[PDB]
Amino acid sequence: MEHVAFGSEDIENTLAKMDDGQLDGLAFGAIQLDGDGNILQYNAAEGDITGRDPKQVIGKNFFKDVAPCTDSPEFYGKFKEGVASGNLNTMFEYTFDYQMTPTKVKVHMKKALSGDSYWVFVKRV
Ligand SMILES: *C(=O)/C=C/c1ccc(O)cc1
Ligand SMILES: [Cl-]
Ligand SMILES: [Cl-]
Ligand SMILES: [Cl-]
Repeated sequence: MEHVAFGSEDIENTLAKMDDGQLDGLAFGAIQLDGDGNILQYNAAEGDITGRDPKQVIGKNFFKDVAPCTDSPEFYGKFKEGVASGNLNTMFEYTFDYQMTPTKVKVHMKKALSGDSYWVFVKRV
């Protein structure tokens, strides 16, 4: 286990240092997206929540291919506003329901430290 709490103020500094193996040690789901919504990183805890295989979703587009239920003003709309503004830090509850049992989660989206990358963090509620 890596000891990082969901919603920590400086989480993007802490995560900047982790390779894929370290990301898999987090207590919550973590997805790293580029500015277009393509998946660069996808950890084991997220795959436990959603059933997706972390190795197979890398390189897919989160909003178009993997998670169409997030293609909406309430999720994707906030993401694209943050990408265009260059800043993003929002936390909200959502239901994941595409090809899975509907699962209520808390979502935290935050701009990463490195250039054109954005984090999506996920835990059950
Ligand atoms: C809605 O379609 C959500 C799908 C989804 C959310 C999060 C994931 O990690 C994978 C699929
Ligand atoms: Cl919380
Ligand atoms: Cl980073
Ligand atoms: Cl999969």
